[PDB]
Amino acid sequence: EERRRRAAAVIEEVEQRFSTPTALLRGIADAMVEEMERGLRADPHAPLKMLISYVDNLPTGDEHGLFYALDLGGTNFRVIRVQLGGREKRVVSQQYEEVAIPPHLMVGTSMELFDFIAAELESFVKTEGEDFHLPEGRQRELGFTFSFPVHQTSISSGTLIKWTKGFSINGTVGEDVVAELSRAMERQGLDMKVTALVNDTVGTLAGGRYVDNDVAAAVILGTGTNAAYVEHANAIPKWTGLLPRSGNMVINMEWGNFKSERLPRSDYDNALDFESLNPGEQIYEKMISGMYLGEIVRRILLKLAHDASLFGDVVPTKLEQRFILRTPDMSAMHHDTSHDLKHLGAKLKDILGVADTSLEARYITLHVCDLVAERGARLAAAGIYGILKKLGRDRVPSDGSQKQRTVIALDGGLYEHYKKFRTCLEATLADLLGEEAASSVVVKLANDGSGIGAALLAASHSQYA
Ligand SMILES: Nc1ncnc2c1ncn2[C@@H]1O[C@H](COP(=O)(O)OP(=O)(O)O)[C@@H](O)[C@H]1O
Ligand SMILES: OC[C@H]1O[C@@H](O)[C@H](O)[C@@H](O)[C@@H]1O
Ligand SMILES: [Mg+2]
Repeated sequence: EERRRRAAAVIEEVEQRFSTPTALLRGIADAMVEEMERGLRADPHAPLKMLISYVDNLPTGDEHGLFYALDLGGTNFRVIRVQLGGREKRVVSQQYEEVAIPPHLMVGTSMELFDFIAAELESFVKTEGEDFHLPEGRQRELGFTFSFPVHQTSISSGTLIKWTKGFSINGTVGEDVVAELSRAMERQGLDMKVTALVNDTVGTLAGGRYVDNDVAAAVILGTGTNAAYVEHANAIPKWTGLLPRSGNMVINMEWGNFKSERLPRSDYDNALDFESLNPGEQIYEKMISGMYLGEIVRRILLKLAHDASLFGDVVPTKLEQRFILRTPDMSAMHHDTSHDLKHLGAKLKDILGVADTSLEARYITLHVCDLVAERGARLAAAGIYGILKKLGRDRVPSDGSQKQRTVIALDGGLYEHYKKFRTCLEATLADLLGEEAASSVVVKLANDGSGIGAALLAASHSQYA
């Protein structure tokens, strides 16, 4: 039919707006670095907040003792505990428990959120076993990972700037996040002190360097996206105090808020942001992150189902529901290799509520997944490239000389579990770097590395007891 040429025009504008030629990706990485300079000088209306984390020393390995850690969590939260042995023994024992965050606790009362996470910590310590030991009359200490933007005022205190990725809890914005948790921990009859609070990009970087000395940055790709690196304290113009002893400082970029006119956006991105929980915010993240990838696919499939009767001569009701197509669903369809795409189609049945799909519709669906995941994974690589160019690792030494070994720790379910996304991320990064430079960059997987990373930073910041 013509219905066919109508569908072709839609897919063409998608592959036209989503187009990310390497040349454009270079300009975006350039813009990323200009925005990093902007945030470190505290330019007003800076997208990149570039927040001082007060982490001036990443873990050395001489960490010793018993420390707990709390990690929250865009979709989950975990309570961790480890007995750190020292330079030689290291981590002796380690236990953990992950709990899924109930959907209401993301949009309710902050007392409800922190009461829930503190009551799960309560029963977790109460099960403290035998290979963990706290010296007599000492107080247990907590490393707290907070995956949302926070304005830091010390290693263990900070103001919530805004909420992201699904959360919308009134009353916390502007309040100390550790004081809020501490209270809830008291309301639970629990004796614990939080000695280090850190983003989750900062936490992974800490836990990342504990097992690999060359880790220079950490990138998160889960329900949200963000990145942290180590910077030179002289390269931050808004620093006011007296420089750290190590001359280094970990910066939480909060790069999900990056916006640029070089970003390849479309009407599907405009509508998504318009109907979002935080409209206008987190523009970059809403093209990369797991919370938004499937939703972009659903909105493209919706244009096609309507302007092209792709799934029938009546748009399916389920397709009009926002966030009905989740990114792991998108992921499953994308990796279908069967000749007739029976597993993509079996997924479409559940999500659309249609009864069958044509083989052409399946192929169009598979192409939409490809275009959306590609744009996200390429732009994410362009961001990592920008970090490497901030640290001056986008190039090899001309001495000619030795080669640096630069490791970037990666964490999050999108990167860990979306295969194509992962290989497209790494291919583009190697493409963005030279063949020469790419042989010096390592993308390590440090799943949930903020859990222990926060406990390690709690160790170096003990009381001691
Ligand atoms: N199989 C998958 N394919 C694609 N994305 C996935 C998959 N599994 C999980 N994800 C993404 O990872 C996110 C979970 O990652 P995670 O790091 O564990 O938590 P957080 O929600 O804190 O970011 C999910 O929101 C989802 O968007
Ligand atoms: O989850 C990784 C990142 O996702 C972003 O949406 C949040 O603003 C960050 O606080 C977080 O570190
Ligand atoms: Mg996980």
